[PDB]
Amino acid sequence: AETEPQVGTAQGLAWTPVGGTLLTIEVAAVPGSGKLSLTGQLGEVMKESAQAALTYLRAHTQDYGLPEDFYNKVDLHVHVPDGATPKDGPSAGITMATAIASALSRRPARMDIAMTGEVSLRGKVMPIGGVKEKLLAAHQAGIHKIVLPKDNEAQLEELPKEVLEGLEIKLVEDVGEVLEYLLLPEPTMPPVV
Amino acid sequence: AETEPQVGTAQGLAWTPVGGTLLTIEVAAVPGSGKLSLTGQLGEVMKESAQAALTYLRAHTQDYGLPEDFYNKVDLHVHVPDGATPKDGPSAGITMATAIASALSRRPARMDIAMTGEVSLRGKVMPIGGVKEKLLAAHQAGIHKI
Repeated sequence: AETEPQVGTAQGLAWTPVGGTLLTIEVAAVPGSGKLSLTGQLGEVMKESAQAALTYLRAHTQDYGLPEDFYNKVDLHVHVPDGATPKDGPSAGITMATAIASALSRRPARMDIAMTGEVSLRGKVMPIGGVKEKLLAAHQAGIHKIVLPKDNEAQLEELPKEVLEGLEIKLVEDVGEVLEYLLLPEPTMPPVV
Repeated sequence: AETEPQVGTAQGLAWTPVGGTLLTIEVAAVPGSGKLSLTGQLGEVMKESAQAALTYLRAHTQDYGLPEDFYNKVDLHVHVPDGATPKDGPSAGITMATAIASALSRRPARMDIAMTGEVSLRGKVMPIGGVKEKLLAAHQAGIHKI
């Protein structure tokens, strides 16, 4: 795991058949015409998950301190390292929302909280599959604060208790809970516009 | 190894299942209104590496003397000779950043220094593979600073 709060960078959990792992989404909000380049070898499901999260943020601009016309002025670029790693799936729905909001809002995203979860269009955090292996890989790297869907509450009764005595699980249902649990309430950099 | 510092050119290291092989990255910065043509039969990952390096340089224009607006004033063009070598993998990413910044800054890059390395979007240099054959082929062409 990384250690420090970064700006427009979100820590997230992945899943394989060889054991789950971490993956960070880092995005950039550079000035431009307004489009959405989605590099880092992503499947179309994760691209649509990105467009859904971005559509939710376009529908709420006065809540989270975002600039207003970031749809025809800000040329977003979503990059999921590393290359040559086919990565896709709707599971990184909350991660991309936090990353995009931290980048557009100039407020950092504290990297010592792993997260997961699928975002709707109304802002309705939906359940996922495979919570256990994501949690174990989160605990290996030394992270001790989790974000998870409220619907994922029956999935937690298969971990060891020695794992469960460390990990303090948050169980959210909507987006604004995560967006106020992962942001420092302070802008740092000058904005894009 | 070309001796003189070239403008818009970066010596690079790639490897095939023959052994190591030098690559140069010629880059032209010709006027237009903001495009990105990636010729020379590049793979997809290598194009994405070029896009990542340009996004990093768009984020950090004041650091290197890059122009004040070049997302919509300059059509860049990145050629990787020769034209019958299919090339892929994310290994060359910091050579693309070197070539693009030298072309956009007009400061000639050194050609007596080989390089390799994958690039992030924050700017981190992430580790790559095949160091052995790349440094052997950098030596046999008479390059001594890696």
